[PDB]
Amino acid sequence: MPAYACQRPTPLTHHNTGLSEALEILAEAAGFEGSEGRLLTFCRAASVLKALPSPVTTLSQLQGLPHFGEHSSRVVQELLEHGVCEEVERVRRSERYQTMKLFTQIFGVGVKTADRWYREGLRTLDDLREQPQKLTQQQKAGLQHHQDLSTPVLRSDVDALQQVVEEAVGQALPGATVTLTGGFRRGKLQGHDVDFLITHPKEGQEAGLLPRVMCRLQDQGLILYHQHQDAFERSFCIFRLPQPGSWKAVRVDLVVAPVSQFPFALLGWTGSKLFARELRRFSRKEKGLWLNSHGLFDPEQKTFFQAASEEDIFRHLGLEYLPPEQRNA
DNA sequence: CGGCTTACG
DNA sequence: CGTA
DNA sequence: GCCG
Ligand SMILES: Nc1nc2c(ncn2[C@H]2C[C@H](O)[C@@H](COP(=O)(O)NP(=O)(O)OP(=O)(O)O)O2)c(=O)[nH]1
Ligand SMILES: [Mg+2]
Ligand SMILES: [Mg+2]
Ligand SMILES: [Mg+2]
Repeated sequence: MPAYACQRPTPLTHHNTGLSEALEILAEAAGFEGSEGRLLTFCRAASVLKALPSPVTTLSQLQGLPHFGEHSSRVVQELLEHGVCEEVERVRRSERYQTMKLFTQIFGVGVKTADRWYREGLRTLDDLREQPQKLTQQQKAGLQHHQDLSTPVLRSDVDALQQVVEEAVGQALPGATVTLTGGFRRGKLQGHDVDFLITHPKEGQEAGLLPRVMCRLQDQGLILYHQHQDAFERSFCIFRLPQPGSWKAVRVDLVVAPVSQFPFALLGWTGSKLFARELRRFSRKEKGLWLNSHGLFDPEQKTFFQAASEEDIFRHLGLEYLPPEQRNA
């Protein structure tokens, strides 16, 4: 079992679901307290279990596994012996964890903002609604749409959304393409949003595209919120999506990349977020190359690797290729 | 011990 | 600060 | 919290 998540296949569904879910609670709680190192270790340990070929049934099976030390092994031991880990349960029911989870789930609210509100005594969404002077326009939109945004997006929703985005993209720039990325590209059957990557086969033609796309979507009445309701290339918006007799708000992410960068953007925005983070860490620490969603840089030669495909990038990094369905770290 | 992310909005 |  |  290699130490980096990008060195092993991680399928969407696996054989250690309960154990990984417990470790991810602790990871989440570490992030609520600002402990990014502990968050990473618990995230990485959970990911190791997702990559295992069978269930962990005894402690000895944790021997030699990367990112399992005293703390994560004790968590697994208690789940194996009693079905529950007291630390995890204490976190689950704590007022701090529940409120930080509630607040950070709001679109436009991160850990710093949620922590400030918590310290001021706020605890519920209605607490926030009563203090609208505390809220950015983005957070007001996240708060008003919170109930719809907490409803999982379904794979059936995704196809209708992609068609309306493609229609607006095609008017904005004939020949531009829309590629589904994020969790649905990794095979997820539901998600918190829908992620699209847009490009054009003629390098440079994608410049200035996303303002034109957003203006067309907004004119069609499909945009409930976006940051530009000047030049921009990413939009994190809220879409109006049809439903039986009505509609629901859905988060949609749109990203534009030139075709030269498209493989790097596709790799970055397909995720998972831990997979991509580990891939960039592997690139820097093990290969001495700087990877991001725009390219792959050799700091010694001061040169960028050209890539025509994700397969190119895995090869540049000396990694076996993983299809998106195996990037569910 | 140092290290653990990234550009863009 | 937020996207996260 | 764990790795190197
Ligand atoms: N660097 C970084 N990139 C991130 C982060 N979160 C997301 N991204 C970028 C990089 C990710 O690869 C990309 C897509 O992640 P989502 O759409 O946020 N989530 P997914 O589709 O996996 O699932 P679902 O939507 O169902 O929750 O967004 C983060 O914390 N950090
Ligand atoms: Mg997504
Ligand atoms: Mg997204
Ligand atoms: Mg230390």
